[PDB]
Amino acid sequence: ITGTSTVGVGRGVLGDQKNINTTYSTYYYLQDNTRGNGIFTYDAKYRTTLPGSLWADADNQFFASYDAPAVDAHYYAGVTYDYYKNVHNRLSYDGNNAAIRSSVHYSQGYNNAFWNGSQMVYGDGDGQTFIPLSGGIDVVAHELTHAVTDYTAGLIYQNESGAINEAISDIFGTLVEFYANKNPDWEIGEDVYTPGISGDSLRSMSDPAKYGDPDHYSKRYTGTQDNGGVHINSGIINKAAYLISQGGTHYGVSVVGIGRDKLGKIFYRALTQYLTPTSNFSQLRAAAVQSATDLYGSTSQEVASVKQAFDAVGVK
Ligand SMILES: [Ca+2]
Ligand SMILES: [Ca+2]
Ligand SMILES: [Ca+2]
Ligand SMILES: [Ca+2]
Ligand SMILES: [Zn+2]
Repeated sequence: ITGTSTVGVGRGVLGDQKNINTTYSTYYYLQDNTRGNGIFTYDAKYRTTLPGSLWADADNQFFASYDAPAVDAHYYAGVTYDYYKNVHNRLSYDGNNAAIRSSVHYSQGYNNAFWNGSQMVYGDGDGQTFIPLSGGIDVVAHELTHAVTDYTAGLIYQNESGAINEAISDIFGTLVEFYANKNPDWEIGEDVYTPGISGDSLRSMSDPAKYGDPDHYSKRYTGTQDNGGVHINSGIINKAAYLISQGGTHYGVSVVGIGRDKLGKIFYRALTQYLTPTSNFSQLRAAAVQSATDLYGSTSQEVASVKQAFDAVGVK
């Protein structure tokens, strides 16, 4: 809407207070005009019609329980926008400052969050498996990264290309979490998953096997469930990215870590310059090796480490 840019204050899903960019026109709307062509957050009102209503508030204060998921969806979209712009010189998900839209309170007891090809959508969870999913910065960044991928490599959401698609989202979700620097880790969704259970998460990049996901190509799922196991076989690529960054010895193969920033550069370059809709794991390895070569030279530690990592997870 047309209005004047203002700054509201509220509390997110985890009870933390934060400032949010709003727009004033009779009501204060969750519309951040400070980033690209805007970040807009909507209320789906427990229904499944999208996007729902642009979030409107009478007093620019967002401390109600019902406000929390909106506060976080709006704020974390901003953090993710900042990451891509500051770190990768990318303006929004399309590289041309596309408006970022999110709807919260999607359906009832909905234990998921997703990019639908046009916008972000967040369930509130059922309070047992999940609390409102926009509470997880890694979740927000994971799903916005699907938009980036759709505008770039366009990895088909099935089989190996789909698992790469998922891993890319886990990788950048995690790098955004580190960028925000609040309790960062190599786990996915820990902030909103199972409020009744401490120390768990949906997936682990450092040890995918913790939740029964493969950490080696020899253990890949080849059935038809989950679009050919896109959320399962992503563990193989997640483990490789973790190894590239942090190092380690995996099934007896040693990897020299090169750190998160260089991991981010290599994979962002792979995603935007080399990967295609049909890329498989072997082709991802080649793309990452070529990216690291472009960035650091063929004789670099960075290239050697990428090779070691993919070797360690059995991807040739
Ligand atoms: Ca209010
Ligand atoms: Ca964390
Ligand atoms: Ca995490
Ligand atoms: Ca938990
Ligand atoms: Zn996903």
